[PDB]
Amino acid sequence: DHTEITTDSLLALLGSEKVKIIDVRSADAYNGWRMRGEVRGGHIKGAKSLPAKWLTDPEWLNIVRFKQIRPEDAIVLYGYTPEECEQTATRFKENGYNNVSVFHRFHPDWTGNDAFPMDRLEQYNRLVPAEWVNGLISGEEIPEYDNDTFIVCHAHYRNRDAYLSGHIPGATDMDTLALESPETWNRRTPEELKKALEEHGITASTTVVLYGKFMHPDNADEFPGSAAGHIGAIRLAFIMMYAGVEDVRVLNGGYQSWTDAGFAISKDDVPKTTVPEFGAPIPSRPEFAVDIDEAKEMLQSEDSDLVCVRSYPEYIGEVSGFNYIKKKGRIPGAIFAECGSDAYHMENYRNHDHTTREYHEIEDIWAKSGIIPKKHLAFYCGTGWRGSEAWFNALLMGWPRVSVYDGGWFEWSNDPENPYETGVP
Ligand SMILES: */[SH]=c1/[nH]cc(C[C@@H](C(=O)O)[N+](C)(C)C)[nH]1
Ligand SMILES: [Br-]
Ligand SMILES: [Cl-]
Ligand SMILES: [Mg+2]
Repeated sequence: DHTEITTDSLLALLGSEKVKIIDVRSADAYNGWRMRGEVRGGHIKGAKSLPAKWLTDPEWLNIVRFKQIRPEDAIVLYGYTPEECEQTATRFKENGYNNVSVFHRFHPDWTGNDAFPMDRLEQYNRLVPAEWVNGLISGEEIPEYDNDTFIVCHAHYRNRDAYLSGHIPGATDMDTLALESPETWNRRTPEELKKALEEHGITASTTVVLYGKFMHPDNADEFPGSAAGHIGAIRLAFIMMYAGVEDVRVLNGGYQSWTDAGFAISKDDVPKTTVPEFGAPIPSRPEFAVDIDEAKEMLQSEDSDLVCVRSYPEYIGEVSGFNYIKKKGRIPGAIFAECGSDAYHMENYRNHDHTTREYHEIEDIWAKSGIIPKKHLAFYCGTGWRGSEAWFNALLMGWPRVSVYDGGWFEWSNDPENPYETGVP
């Protein structure tokens, strides 16, 4: 039936390839959130992330095999309690994984003893869990927060129904058109950004928690981006951090994470409180956004490289990805980092619950193509949405020189004098 591994045995196996240490806690605890008040947040060094809440996913066995977890591997599960990994161990044993052990002493033994190595997402407090947002709006004391004023922002693209059909209590909505211009789909000018943030009640010293709602985008609609709300949320996070909002948060997973926790929702139309001054020059961090001239300079630079976060059909020129762009092709010289199925999904950068994919798997995929934190990188896609999320992931890992090429394929292909390749490489 069972098998236990002690702290002594597990420590002498952290480098072994045939053992797979599996963290069954939440992805937010995996990244470094001290969800139980532990003195050290994060995961055991070398652990893979497989939250036990995914056991209800009928694709659980495919998620396991997409993580290269093979039946001949020595499975080592752990969590906050050994009872957390019991239903996952049985789930493995019935599917042919006969070598399955459970590590009992991750908390407080492994966490409360510095001799045991742990790892965490370097900027994890920017990727907040649902419990953190609940305590924030409830006035309760929470870690990783020490501010007076905050604003929860529900993001969407010309679809206020996404906000009115159910949102977080006290939350105000923000159309993506408040921060990006429809003529270029780039960030707005500083004066427009200053005026837009003030009429939403955002100052430079205001903590902004951003999130969106996944509403199953279909490529047959007029505005599929009106259903990819959480992508626009991270897209708005990049713009605010570019503008100068010093403390910007993102609810990991979006509206799905709020309802999964079981918290109350509101359907009210909360009015916007206005603030008279933003209080900081815009943009305060202009290095986060590059334009077309510097993007062309980064292609020929040995120190730089562009990252194409688009789908494979767009990359080979089969489709343009959008119903308002007609030219198909790819920018020559960029490194391909596939986002997923189409222009409104991020399968390769997300779990099924829309939380950010295990960042180690993101680093390993990026590393195989030469995408490393030593370079100055500018992520881009069609118009900057999918590139903003890829940039946010690299920002969360503490990469020192990452940016977004706002123009993307939209601005690039609009100039006939700009080159582009097509077809399979
Ligand atoms: S990178 C690309 N993927 C989605 C979006 C949003 C886009 C759309 O809805 O097509 N705009 C909101 C119009 C910019 N950008
Ligand atoms: Br989304
Ligand atoms: Cl491209
Ligand atoms: Mg743009």
